[PDB]
Amino acid sequence: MWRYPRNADQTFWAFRTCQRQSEGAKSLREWYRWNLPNDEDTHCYVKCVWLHLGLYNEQNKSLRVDRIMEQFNSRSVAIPGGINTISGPTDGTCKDIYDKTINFFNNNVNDLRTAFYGIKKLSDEWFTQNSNTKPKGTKISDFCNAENREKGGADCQHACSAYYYRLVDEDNEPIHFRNLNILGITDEQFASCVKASNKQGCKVADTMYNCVEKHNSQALKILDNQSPTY
Ligand SMILES: COCCOCCOCCOc1ccc(C(C)(C)CC(C)(C)C)cc1
Repeated sequence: MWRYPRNADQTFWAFRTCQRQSEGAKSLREWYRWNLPNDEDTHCYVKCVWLHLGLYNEQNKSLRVDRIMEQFNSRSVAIPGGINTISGPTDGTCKDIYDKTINFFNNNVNDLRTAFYGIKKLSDEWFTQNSNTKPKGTKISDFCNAENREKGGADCQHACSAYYYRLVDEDNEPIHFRNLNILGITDEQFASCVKASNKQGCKVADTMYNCVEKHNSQALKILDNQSPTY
């Protein structure tokens, strides 16, 4: 189950993963400077980030406004105006989620960057002060191979790696919406790994890891190679 607020590693992972899933987009460079143009790839990039931050409720097709407000409160940022526009059900499309949130973004850019660690100084400070989280510039394998982290406190083999690959969350529950298609893992294959993982504790992590690797032996290697900055 997802934890709130989101930390600077968790927000960074959401931005970077969604950028990789749209890496051929015309507007990629604009996203890097916190500009979100009105085009289809940007619409779906925005939906992806809301989802990967844990702030899109797939059951009711609505933003988790309670958790968005919690992010601001926990970061000591004033709640912005225009929350009504971002609230309520969408029709599920990227276009609708973009249209509901673009003015909220445009009208609060720097407060949003503060709340979601989108400023280099604030992110750097979080990472320096949270040394038990994988640092920027360090591979998942190298970080998780240290301090016996892969044991997960117990007898596991991939407890840390499965978390940083976002196969499981902090509760060792599978992340159901993870998209590994470009790595050669279809939605059906990933779903089968989720289903295979009544397991308990870090054994969920190990089962996810071993199942993904069985489907494609390079998929997790590619994530590890991408992992210094995701
Ligand atoms: C090389 O590293 C570049 C990393 O860039 C990370 C920053 O990402 C660019 C900004 O993209 C977004 C994506 C979504 C959003 C939304 C609209 C979802 C708002 C948010 C993040 C405050 C919830 C805002 C900016």
